[PDB]
Amino acid sequence: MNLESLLHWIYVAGMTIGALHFWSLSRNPRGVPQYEYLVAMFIPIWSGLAYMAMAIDQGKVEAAGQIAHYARYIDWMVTTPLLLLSLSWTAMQFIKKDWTLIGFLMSTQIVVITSGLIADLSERDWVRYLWYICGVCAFLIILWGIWNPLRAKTRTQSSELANLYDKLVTYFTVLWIGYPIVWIIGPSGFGWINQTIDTFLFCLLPFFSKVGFSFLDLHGLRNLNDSRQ
Amino acid sequence: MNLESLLHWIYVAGMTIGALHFWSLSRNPRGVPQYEYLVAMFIPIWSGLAYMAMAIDQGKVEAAGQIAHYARYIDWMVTTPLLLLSLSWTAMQFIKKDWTLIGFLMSTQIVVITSGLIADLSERDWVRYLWYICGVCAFLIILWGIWNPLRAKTRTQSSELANLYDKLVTYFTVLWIGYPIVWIIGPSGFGWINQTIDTFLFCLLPFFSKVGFSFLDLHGLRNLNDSRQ
Amino acid sequence: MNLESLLHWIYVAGMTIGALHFWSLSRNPRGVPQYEYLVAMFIPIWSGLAYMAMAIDQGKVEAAGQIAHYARYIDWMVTTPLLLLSLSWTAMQFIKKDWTLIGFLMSTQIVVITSGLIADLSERDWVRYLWYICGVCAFLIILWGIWNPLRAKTRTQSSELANLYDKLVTYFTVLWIGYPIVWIIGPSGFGWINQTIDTFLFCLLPFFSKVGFSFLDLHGLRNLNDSRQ
Repeated sequence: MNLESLLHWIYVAGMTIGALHFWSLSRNPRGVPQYEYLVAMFIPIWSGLAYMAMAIDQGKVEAAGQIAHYARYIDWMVTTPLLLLSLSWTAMQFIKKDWTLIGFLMSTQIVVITSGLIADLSERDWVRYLWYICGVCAFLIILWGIWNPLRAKTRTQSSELANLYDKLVTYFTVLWIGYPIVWIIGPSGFGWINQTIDTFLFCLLPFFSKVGFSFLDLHGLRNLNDSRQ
Repeated sequence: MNLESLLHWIYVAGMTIGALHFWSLSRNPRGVPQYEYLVAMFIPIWSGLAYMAMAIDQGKVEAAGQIAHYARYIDWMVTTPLLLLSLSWTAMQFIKKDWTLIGFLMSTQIVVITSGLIADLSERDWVRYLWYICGVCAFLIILWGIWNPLRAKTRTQSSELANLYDKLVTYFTVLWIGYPIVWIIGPSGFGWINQTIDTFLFCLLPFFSKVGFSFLDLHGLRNLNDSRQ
Repeated sequence: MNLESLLHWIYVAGMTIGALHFWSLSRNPRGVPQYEYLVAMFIPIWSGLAYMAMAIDQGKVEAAGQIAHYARYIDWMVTTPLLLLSLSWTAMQFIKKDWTLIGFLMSTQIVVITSGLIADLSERDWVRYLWYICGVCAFLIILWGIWNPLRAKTRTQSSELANLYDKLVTYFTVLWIGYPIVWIIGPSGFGWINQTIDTFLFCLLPFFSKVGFSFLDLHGLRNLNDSRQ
């Protein structure tokens, strides 16, 4: 009764009803097959349980008197990668041969989330300065590489599929770069301030990315051609 | 020497000889292909070494003088998902196209296991009651969705393949519901009692479902038409 | 300040530049397709970050005044498994149907790693002797099983491919057996000596298998036939 929250509580509330909204709208989709709603169904479910937990402050251990954001990165080890996989399905409306490109995105993602779970596990104020630089640096090499698929020479192949991927990649970068920015200040990122505003900022951001990604794909593809299985 | 056990010891002993039993019987199976014993081979192997540890009292950490069932859920995070995957193989003889339902199943399971590992990691006597109802509730939505595959309208397709999944899910539910029941009483489930009967019940149940599942599929499919690679 | 390293530092240095060498050499490979350098690209990247950490003494925890090799096995939980995956690619130049043998290796692997992470998590001096023998034991049964694919009856099928996997498994066994050997002495393996030597030995060994495995495949296949996609 000394420390109660209602931000993470309502978080899971909207997530639960989200997946359910697909159960009713399943009678007929808005042009885009259920495949999109599928991956977008698991993201809210899992994260939901993790949110309500943050409310009761469950899933955190007091190391050296300092509270670690264990529940924060854990959800960022399963949700984020899944958020990366949803992109693969967005462009790939069908599969015929096992691609290796997907394996490149999955592996590189694991390396990023690693720098995120260790950042909060800083043992000293000096070590936190080293790992921090390693996190952003990783995103650099990954940015130049993820920006390769959009070859300027392949633009002759199909401009249609190129435009779609060019629109979803834009908002994608804004998010992935968003977190690294806010990290510049606050806890576990140079900044000794209250943990109230911190948990409030890292809460509203993922949300702005969750729902924002849903409506994004809707206008991204914009197709009226349906195909049953 | 003041807390020795022989229950978990015999556990791994029976699992080890189990996989080997297939190595000799591999000369020829009971009509059912080797893919069945394959998945059923990894289950006892991994879980085997896990239980053996429970005997030596390993894989457990003493936090604040409180013992945690760390190794308990661990085996339930790798074995259970595999116990689910086996169902997909028993219902699918040969694959020709990558399904998506297999993903929604493996995902929803990860959610269930999550509530299981946290259930024991209760930080308060009040937070435990909350995380508890969350686990069962999660099984509710999954129960209505898992019971969907057997559509009454798709019965016009094949009554043979249907009756196969019917008998399978039947016993599958009794088990999945079994644990949630015993949880009502005992540690990590509202019940301050000895840890002897606790580990004695939670150990006998998995074993009752381990061997019971093997003989189940044998009579479940019952086929005399084998196919080589 | 006092406890500083430099071996793990140069470790990541050689790994980062490695993957970069492929970026420039990508213009044309030494006969072997990029698939080989693909898996050989992620292995050094991830491990790199894990190494530099060992230098700044990050990733470990102080349990009862003791230092656990947490980050040590961590890399051996994702890297090692991939080390096997690379082997499946060197043998299969093209896939047409999903195999089950691939799952047999990946599964049995998780089992070995389990004994590797718990070996250092020994809570007693007696339990360490029990967990140790358990690890090498599992390595025995898998040894005969992995030595099976090279059947003497299938020699009449293809001597070319048979010779490739024969030379590949040779060096592969030398390393897999290497670690089990050194474990007979030192911390977490019967031996109360300075951690300076232990950390220095388990450092050069992996590096000896990292770069050694790269050039190994180059001379293993040695093909001039290239195929594009």
